[PDB]
Amino acid sequence: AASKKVNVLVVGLDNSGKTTIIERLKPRPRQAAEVAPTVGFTVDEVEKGPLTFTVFDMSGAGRYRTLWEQYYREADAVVFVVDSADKLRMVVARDEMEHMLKHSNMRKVPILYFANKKDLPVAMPPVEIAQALGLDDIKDRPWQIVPSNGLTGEGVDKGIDWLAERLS
Ligand SMILES: Nc1nc2c(ncn2[C@@H]2O[C@H](COP(=O)(O)OP(=O)(O)OP(=O)(O)O)[C@@H](O)[C@H]2O)c(=O)[nH]1
Ligand SMILES: [Mg+2]
Repeated sequence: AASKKVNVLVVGLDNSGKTTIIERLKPRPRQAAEVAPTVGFTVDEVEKGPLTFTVFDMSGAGRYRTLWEQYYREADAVVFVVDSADKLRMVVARDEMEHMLKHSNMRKVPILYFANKKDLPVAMPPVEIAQALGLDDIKDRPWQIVPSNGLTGEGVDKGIDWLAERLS
């Protein structure tokens, strides 16, 4: 096919803004007014230049986090979303991130980090989120961190463009 099919796995803690950011990737008439917490996971297909993303929108709730690893084997890229305003759980985000990295089915595929909710005045800056998560230690793998506002889409294209370049 003329469109390259790639699997994009979207993870991160509950309430980080995963589902909301994916809505920004859909055609405007297809975007949802409101989103609720994800139950288990759902799937979306989004066209992006020459690529067709099969998006695995995982719940970030603790009861569903064991589902994430069922989709590492076939993931071609990862979008790890973080609530920039949630300083308290950065260390939890980090723990889940490391379990993902160490998993024997996760290959060395690109990771896009969204520092989501940049609009909130309590938002930690991307550089500090990078420090809390230990991202500079990730040397075997392309990665990038971009601040985003999932409500407006600000930063979303910038992050996705970087990811698309990596998968083309
Ligand atoms: N202020 C602000 N709110 C946001 C932003 N992104 C998402 N939200 C809001 O944050 C809440 C959580 O967003 P979701 O997209 O449901 O988060 P999620 O990561 O998919 O949550 P789970 O499915 O439970 O894992 C929703 O009320 C969103 O409207 C943002 O960038 N800024
Ligand atoms: Mg969700």
